[PDB]
Amino acid sequence: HMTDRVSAGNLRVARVLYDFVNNEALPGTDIDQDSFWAGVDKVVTDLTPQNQDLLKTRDDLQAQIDKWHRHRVIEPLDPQAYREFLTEIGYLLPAPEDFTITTSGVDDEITTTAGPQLVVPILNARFALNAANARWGSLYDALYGTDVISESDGAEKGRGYNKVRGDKVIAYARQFLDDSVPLAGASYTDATGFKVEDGQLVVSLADTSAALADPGQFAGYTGTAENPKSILLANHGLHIEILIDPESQIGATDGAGVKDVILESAITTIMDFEDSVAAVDADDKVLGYRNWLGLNRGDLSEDVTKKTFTRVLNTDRTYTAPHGGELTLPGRSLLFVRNVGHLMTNDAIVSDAEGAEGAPVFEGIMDALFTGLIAIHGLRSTDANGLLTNSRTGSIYIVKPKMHGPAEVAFTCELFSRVEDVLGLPQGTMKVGIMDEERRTTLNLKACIKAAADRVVFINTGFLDRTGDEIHTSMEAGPMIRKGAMKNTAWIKAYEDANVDTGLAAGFSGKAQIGKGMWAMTELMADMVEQKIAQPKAGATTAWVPSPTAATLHAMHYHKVDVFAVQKELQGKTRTSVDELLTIPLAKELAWAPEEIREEVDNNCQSILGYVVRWIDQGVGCSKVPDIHNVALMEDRATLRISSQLLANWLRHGVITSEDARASLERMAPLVDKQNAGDPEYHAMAPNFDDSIAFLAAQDLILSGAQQPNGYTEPILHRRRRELKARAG
Ligand SMILES: CC(=O)SCCNC(=O)CCNC(=O)[C@H](O)C(C)(C)COP(=O)(O)OP(=O)(O)OC[C@H]1O[C@@H](n2cnc3c(N)ncnc32)[C@H](O)[C@@H]1OP(=O)(O)O
Ligand SMILES: [Mg+2]
Repeated sequence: HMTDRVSAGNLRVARVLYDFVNNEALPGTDIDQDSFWAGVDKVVTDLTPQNQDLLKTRDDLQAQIDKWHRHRVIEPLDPQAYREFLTEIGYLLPAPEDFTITTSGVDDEITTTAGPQLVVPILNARFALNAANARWGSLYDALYGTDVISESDGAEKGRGYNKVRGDKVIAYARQFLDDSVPLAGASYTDATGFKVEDGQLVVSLADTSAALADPGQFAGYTGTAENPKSILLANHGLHIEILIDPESQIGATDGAGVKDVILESAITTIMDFEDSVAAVDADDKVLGYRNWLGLNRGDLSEDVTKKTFTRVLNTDRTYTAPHGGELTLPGRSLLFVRNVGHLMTNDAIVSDAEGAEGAPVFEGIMDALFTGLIAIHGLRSTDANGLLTNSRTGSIYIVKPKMHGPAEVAFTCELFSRVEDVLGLPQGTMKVGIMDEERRTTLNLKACIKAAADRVVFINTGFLDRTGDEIHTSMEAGPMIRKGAMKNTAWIKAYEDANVDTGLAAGFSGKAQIGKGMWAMTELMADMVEQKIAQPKAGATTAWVPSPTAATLHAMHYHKVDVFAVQKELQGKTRTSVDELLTIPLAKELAWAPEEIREEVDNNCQSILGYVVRWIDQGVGCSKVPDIHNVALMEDRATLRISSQLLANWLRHGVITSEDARASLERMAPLVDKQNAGDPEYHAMAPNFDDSIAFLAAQDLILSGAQQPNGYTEPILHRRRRELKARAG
């Protein structure tokens, strides 16, 4: 609340950020401090005009599309005229000739491994530590702790060990072992013990013994060969470890002394500066940069009271190899960082360069410079840098969200190239995970990949943002279907398949990930285990999970599905055509009964209010919010973008009135208040709605949603959160 900036060329840097970089981030990188700030100045000055121009192009194209629809209120749908219009204005560009990506220096977790990808807010060090440590997770804990095992018929969890439930957990895991690492002519249900003989696993049974059906799945062990403490296996590139301890509580109940089954699961994790965090000023950005620093130095630590212990990063895992010697496996998830996209500025730095009268600096430019600087530590194993490293191949991994078309991808790659120059890194060190989550990227996806052909390490269908962009782009065309019906549309099915087809045709298999989206129903893990197998069956080598527990459970899908075999079968197929993508999800006439309209409005208002109140009042960018059906949903800015754009579209076309929307907000706010009543830090919105900055922010997101650029929620959220911060101070 006290302005204090340091001059650095044309820049005026908030002292908290200046000091953080100079005293915490720079030492150990061998980068001269004066040269670094001179580089920040030069990059910001050189690249800001193109950043501004790209955003202006977004606005110009949207205005042209708006006008096209308004000229044709009574004309029938004409896919040909519409597509030809989008081509004529430069929205749809020609597809390049076939090509193969050339990205090299990439880690095995990305190039040749299929498995879960975790995402976590970087401002929460407790969660970030758990996420980096989620590469290895207990299957017993994940089954015991979720509804994958029913609690009915005396199988309640409690807070201790209910043996009725524990026996069901053991049985479920025995079946998983039979399915994934089968014995020759036997079931693990009949195991009485384990031994290593002549470098191969021997499983003792009731009166005989058995080998693995494929002895090559044996990867290592701990303890002695005659009485091992664990058996390490591998299947479909992922490790499985059976822990043996007949003295443990669980092992003493087990016919073979088995205590747990550990799955390698969150092979990679995205440390998120974007949609799951609330960071609106220098203080917030420094908190995130400091946690990213602790992860890359390896020394991040957090005291956790649950008793109190000190959470730290896991060491690598060591085993005796089958034929002797020492096997070392990575103990931690390979880390990406998701920077913010091209839209927002942040006043952590203001620039006077070239006419700018102290203009806040583009935040995506700052993220590339600062998260790139900090990532140098993850490449070095020294006392000055910390001994724990991230990449084993010399790369830095940045997810770049919310890009619109190939010029915007080219800009990201030029930004990374310029940052590499400032940091003294080899050209190409900074790799890019491209989110396919905006319509102008989907429709030009081949060209987007080509613009990053030597840097790209994944594409991923960010289907939630993509649905928000779908609604905003065609805002003027007519009222859209309810948001729960979007999953059944022609456009979304083509969007998912075209992503996979385009990535495979660009040579992604064996070089880069093809990824799919987040499971949002945080408590419905039985449903996740049933349904989310569709993503690996679709040829995605990774997909997003909301927690370490969900990562462990989703890992089972990669043992059931041979994703790389699926990709081989998909090669050469073109399963979609352009007019499918251009099929706007408009509602039919007389689509809804009044009660259906009411449910959609109330559900959207409840989920908006439940997310926004914690964003504005507590700076929490990701919350579990029960919807109108009492399903607990992960909410972040992308889910908010959908709900607010849908209501804005229904207002635009007179499905509801502004009075209806305000009435729904007033109806749902006290229900949100009641859901949060247990939280001692909660500030109720009701009854004085207009005195709550959080309530007013939710109202703005709806009533002014049609005016937000591409439907983005950050302009309002950032303005209102800064208002609350200044008021609370
Ligand atoms: C469309 C998109 O952009 S999706 C990508 C952005 N989405 C994300 O990043 C999802 C992040 N997930 C989260 O923040 C959480 O899972 C939430 C908010 C949904 C639920 O968490 P909460 O309501 O705070 O409490 P909950 O009891 O369910 O979980 C807390 C426990 O689970 C752990 N945990 C929960 N989520 C995560 C996570 N993403 N990563 C690591 N650990 C996690 C916590 O460390 C904690 O355990 P601990 O006591 O040992 O520290
Ligand atoms: Mg997104």
